[PDB]
Amino acid sequence: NINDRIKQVQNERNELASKLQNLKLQREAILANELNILDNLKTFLNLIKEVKTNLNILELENCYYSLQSLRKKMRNNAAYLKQSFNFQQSISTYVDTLHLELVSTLYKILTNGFWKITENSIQFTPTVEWGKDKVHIEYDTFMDFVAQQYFPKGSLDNQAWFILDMTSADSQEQVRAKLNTIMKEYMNLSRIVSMIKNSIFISGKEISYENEKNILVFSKSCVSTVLTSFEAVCDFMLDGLAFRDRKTLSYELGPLFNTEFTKFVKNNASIILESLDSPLKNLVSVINNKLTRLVAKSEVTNWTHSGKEIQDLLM
Repeated sequence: NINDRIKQVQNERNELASKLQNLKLQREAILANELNILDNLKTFLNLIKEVKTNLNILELENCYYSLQSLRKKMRNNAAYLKQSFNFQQSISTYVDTLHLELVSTLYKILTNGFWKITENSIQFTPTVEWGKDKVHIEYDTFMDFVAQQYFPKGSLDNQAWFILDMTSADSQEQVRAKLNTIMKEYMNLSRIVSMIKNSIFISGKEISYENEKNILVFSKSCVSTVLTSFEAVCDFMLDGLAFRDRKTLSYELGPLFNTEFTKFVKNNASIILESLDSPLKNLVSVINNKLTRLVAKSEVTNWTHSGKEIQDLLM
């Protein structure tokens, strides 16, 4: 319908141009002014089309910047502000839906594309071919601009233009609710955090990592098994996650890992230390060093893992 609105203004402008030339005096100077307003209005309307097109072709980053510029013009654009209450009402309603469709689209791409989370499994895929046209999207690039545009410094910015510039209160809430769920599930990985917490170091809860498909699998299932399951989580974080997400999960789970791994080993030292050399003891050693590498790779500073305490225990 933007195309139709562009067409109506073009026809008004053309009929006015003809009316003016038909005249050819202070009645001429106002029609020429009126014409320039319609010309500027045309340009304004083309920006709304730009937003829609960028959403359509999945230039999602550009769409945001297109919208940002539009909302500034809705504030200050002389041609726009010369339009009627009825006109602006219809514009606002439509632009509100564009805010909503944009963020709804990001949620879909995240929920139905990059991540596949079920009752018993977490799969991550770092690229997607999205929609009817199978547009290639890379996760790193995608989430870089998403975090930048919508969640700078990691939280929902409720006083930022993207929410604040929304016209109607109900649409604004819809945009806010969607962005909140995105922040929770995809900036903070809340479902992933809970799943890992609820299964690690629990007897009879098994965890495996399928590295080729990139799936962390939780299933119904001894000391080695608890360890191989915790190691699957470590492998998933080291080798399976994007940089951003390894950092976030290491920040959130690190202190739990340090305390829960150390106590498990201490409490099961006798079996672990039964032989001089064993696969069991080897596995404990490998996990201990994987925790060291996880702290380093994730670049967090809220926990450390020298490996020292456990390296000493195995001696």
